[PDB]
Amino acid sequence: MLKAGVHFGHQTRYWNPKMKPFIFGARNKVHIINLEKTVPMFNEALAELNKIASRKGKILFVGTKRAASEAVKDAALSCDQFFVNHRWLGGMLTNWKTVRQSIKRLKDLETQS
RNA sequence: GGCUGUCGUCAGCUCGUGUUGUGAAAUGUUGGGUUAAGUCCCGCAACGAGCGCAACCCUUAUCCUUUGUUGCCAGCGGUCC
Repeated sequence: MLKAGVHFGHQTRYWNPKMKPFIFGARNKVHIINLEKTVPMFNEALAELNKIASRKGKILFVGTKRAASEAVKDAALSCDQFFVNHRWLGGMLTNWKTVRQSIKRLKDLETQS
């Protein structure tokens, strides 16, 4: 009756030992996420996303998977929100100058082409 | 000084910002390939930028437009041809 969270996790042994309280139990050579522990973060995530949207905060969609990287563009422009695609290599959030230059000049030259 | 040859029209040389490092410094500037090329894709803590490479300059090849002389003679005339 809950939302998504009827999965079973993806790991055989390569577990970070900081997932001490978030694993429901290991079995059949696969570690299982605490599906039942999916209740709270829904509530807070909604609360702070609503709070940031009160003054219309922006959120970045990121992903580098063969199926999910496009599967976030839909979630971006459905709510007309910021996103990236495959292959986002670091050095722009900290390196603001080069990314600002790149985006403005490159889209302006696309308009100018 | 100026000017010149030189490796060598070889392809490398560095910088801004980031990041990492107490730090000198490293990164960038890496593998696969690829190009004539640090030429470019792919994965990459780096993105970019500068001189670099190409191209922009000159010449050549096809065609067209304009002008037709001292240049040409397809058509016409006879020709001191």
